Amino acid sequence: MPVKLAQALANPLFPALDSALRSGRHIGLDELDNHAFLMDFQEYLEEFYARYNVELIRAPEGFFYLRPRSTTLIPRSVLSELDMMVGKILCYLYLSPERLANEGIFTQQELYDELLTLADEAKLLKLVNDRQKLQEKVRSSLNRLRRLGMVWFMGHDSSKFRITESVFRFGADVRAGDDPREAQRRLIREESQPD
Amino acid sequence: MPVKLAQALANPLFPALDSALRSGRHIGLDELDNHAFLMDFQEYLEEFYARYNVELIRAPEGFFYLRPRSTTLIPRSVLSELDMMVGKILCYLYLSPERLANEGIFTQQELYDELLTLADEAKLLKLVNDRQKLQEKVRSSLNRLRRLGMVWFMGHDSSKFRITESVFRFGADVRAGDDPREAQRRLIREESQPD
Repeated sequence: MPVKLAQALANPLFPALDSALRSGRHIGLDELDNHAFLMDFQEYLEEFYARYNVELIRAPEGFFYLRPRSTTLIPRSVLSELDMMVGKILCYLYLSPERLANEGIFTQQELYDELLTLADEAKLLKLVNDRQKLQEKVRSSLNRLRRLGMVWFMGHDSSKFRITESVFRFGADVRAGDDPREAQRRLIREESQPD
Repeated sequence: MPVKLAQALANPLFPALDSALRSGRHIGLDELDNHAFLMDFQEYLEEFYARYNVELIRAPEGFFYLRPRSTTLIPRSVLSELDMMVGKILCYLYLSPERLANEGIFTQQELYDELLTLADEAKLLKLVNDRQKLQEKVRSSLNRLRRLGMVWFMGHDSSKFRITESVFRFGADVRAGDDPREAQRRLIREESQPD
């Protein structure tokens, strides 16, 4: 192994960040130490994690994550369909023109209201067996998406949260200067992966 | 970091064994390369894994595993109550006087029959909502206990399996030359931990 790959593994930040990565957490800018850590050693941690048949991926929006190949040595898991939907609406909220002024801060109530109007009524209701049950499930997905590094809790509660640039993993594909919000709306209808 | 801690992490065995360890798998004698690997570097891998607030523990019966402290950086999980019971009966089967001659090989049918006679009828039946349903749940626990390194599948099926010395983690405490089998019978009535 190279010398500064050893300097990375020797850093007091690595065991906490290595575990977070292996659990599927996305490391955005808001974790400056961990983010700057992966910036200076990106070339070396890529080789290290490549030995687990996973790829340390830096998305074009600056955030890091591990993406496992089919032959990963770290067991993989998937987000539920409701969790995928909530993340997709979290990114619609991130695409909103107020996001710069609000710093990505939204309420669980704002997420409820966008979720009911933006999502297809037929499919969303088949993700339960109502609406106050759907609230406690949305709160469950947001805790899962907080663990993955998609939101930060503003308080001890899921009621106020800041959305992270890592939410772009739930965003459709866009180019030129097309409005990504309509593309997001049509889209809305161990290693835990958001696929 | 020390030089031969680097020789361990550089070994082509480490990423597969490191992942298996972090998932809670118990490394017994039957994995000779991985076992001999942890034998020659035990002093150095202890220090390495101690930085995740987990303890690389070698039980008195030769097998290795990671045991997380309350402040572990690797997320922890527990076995179900039925999985704990199946493992406890797997060790009762391991304590049997035929085990040396059979090399730890038992059938899923042998595990069913010992499970019904050895376990308390009132509690075991409250682990379902019958007996062919309990068979497919026993098969599920054995697949989980195989992942943890408690048994090896003799074939592509759970029908024939070899029990590992790591099963002693489900065994009661014994000293002098007392029969451990009666102590086992009274006992019968990310990091996944068998607690």
